[PDB]
Formats: sequence, C-alpha cells, structure tokens
Amino acid sequence: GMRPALYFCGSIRGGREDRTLYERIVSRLRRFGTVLTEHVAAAELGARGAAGGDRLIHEQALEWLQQADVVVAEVTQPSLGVGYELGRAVAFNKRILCLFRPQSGRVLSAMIRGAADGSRFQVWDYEEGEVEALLDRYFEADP
Amino acid sequence: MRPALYFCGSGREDRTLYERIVSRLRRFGTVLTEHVAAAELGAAAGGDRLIHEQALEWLQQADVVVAEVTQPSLGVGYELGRAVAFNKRILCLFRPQSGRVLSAMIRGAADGSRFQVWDYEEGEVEALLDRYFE
Ligand SMILES: [Cl-]
Ligand SMILES: [Cl-]
Ligand SMILES: [Cl-]
Ligand SMILES: [Cl-]
Ligand SMILES: [Cl-]
Ligand SMILES: [Cl-]
Ligand SMILES: [Cl-]
Ligand SMILES: [Cl-]
Repeated sequence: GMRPALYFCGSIRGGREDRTLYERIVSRLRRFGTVLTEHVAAAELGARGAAGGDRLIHEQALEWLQQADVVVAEVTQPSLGVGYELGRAVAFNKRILCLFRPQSGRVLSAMIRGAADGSRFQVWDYEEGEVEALLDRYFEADP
Repeated sequence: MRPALYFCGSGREDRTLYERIVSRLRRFGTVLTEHVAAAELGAAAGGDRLIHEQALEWLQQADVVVAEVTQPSLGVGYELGRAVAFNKRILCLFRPQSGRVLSAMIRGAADGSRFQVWDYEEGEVEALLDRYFE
C-alpha cells in the first residue's frame, strides 16, 4: 500500500525489439509504483510453470491484477493474453492505460478502441522514442 | 426460448472454420458474434464504441460463450475476460497443428468445467461441438 501497485501487460512475440520495449516500459513504470507482470509470475514458478503450469501462472497473475491500482497494457501486438487481462481488469473496475504504436500499420481492435472512455480507460498512441515521456505525462497527472 | 450462444473469432482455413463453427452452433441455439455488431455499422467517430457496447450486451445475455483461440486476438481475449467476470460457461477451441503454443493466460484460465480449452484438428470441429452441446 506504500506505493501504487502497477500491473503491466505486453507481448514479446515480435522478438528482440519487443523485449527491449517491454523492459523500457516496465523500467519507467517502476518510477511510479511497484510493478508486477505475467513475466514475474512465470519467472517465479520456474520449472513448475509443466502439466498444470499455465494454471498456476494464470492464478498468480490474476491475483496481482486484482490488487493493482493501475493496469497498463501495450496493445500493438495482437495477443489473447493481453486482451484477456484487459477484460478482467475492466470488470475489476481498474483504471487502465493502453499504449499503441500506429507505426505498426495495424488497426487497433475495435473491442479495445471501443472500450476507451477518455478517463478510466484510455488508449494512447506513441512512437518509438517517446514512451518514457508519455508514461511520465500520464503518471505525473494521475499517480 | 433457445439457448443464446455468443461466438468469438478472428486466412482461408480460418474463415471456413469460422463459418463451419457458427453453422454448427446454430444446431443448439441462436448465435451472435462481434461481426454481427460491426455489420450494424454503415457509417465514423464513436463507431467502435457502439460495437463494443453492443457486443458486451450480447455477451452478458449469452448462455454459453465459444471462442476459437488459434489466432492471436486482443478482441477474443477481451471477450473471454469479460465472459469470465460475467460467470459464463466458456468453451475455447485451439488447433495444435497451427504450430503455435496457446497463451498461458488462456490455457491457464481453464478449470475443466465452466471454462474448457479443447485442442482439435480441423476435420473434427463439428463432432467436438456436438459432444459439448448434447
Ligand atoms: Cl526484433
Ligand atoms: Cl496470443
Ligand atoms: Cl469509437
Ligand atoms: Cl439487439
Ligand atoms: Cl488483435
Ligand atoms: Cl465483464
Ligand atoms: Cl479444460
Ligand atoms: Cl488442424
């Protein structure tokens, strides 16, 4: 409770550059609170993550998601898991920030774009090189 | 009245499979999907917001949610997330022959009962639906 609890959702399926962005976002998020992710759950479970391993990852991640004060998601790469975390987050009435790169050529899911209300659920477009500045802008106004 | 079924889905194999699944689900109930919401649009600003609110209403009304989860999709995941919170019975369908490893968050959502994740090969999808729904 000392610090805001932040939960981050993102995909790394696109390779090294996706991993670097993932780490860049999580690193800047730490400025503004404690950060938990599905990667942290999978890292802690190690070998047990195995038969039934995905169930333990899911239960641990959902437990952290439910406790979060803000849920941040990078929604550029299509991802069932990121969509699912967002859907659970909405039903937990979490404040949500989604980050999208229009550079990707992609059209953001209508279901995700359609969930934004401008305040409690927001979708921010960004380019390579400004995600740290935008995260600052978001959290320096709404810790 | 009839059981209300909500189908979540996203390539030739993919389109024909979507069509096959929706067709077979009609044997058990009426079927609504996100594409039916989008087709409601002819025009636009606020258009995605309308799709979202319409799909959410149909999802909340559904007796069973069925999702094809072979292709990565933020929408299908979002729908599943909302359906879990709506305490809905959920059936996900995954094709291992895709070469992909299903998302841990989806595979791990399964509890064997109200949330089930079934691997399948394309030729047997109608038979699996028959098994679930009869
Ligand atoms: Cl890369
Ligand atoms: Cl995925
Ligand atoms: Cl809109
Ligand atoms: Cl209607
Ligand atoms: Cl998507
Ligand atoms: Cl919901
Ligand atoms: Cl199962
Ligand atoms: Cl197949």
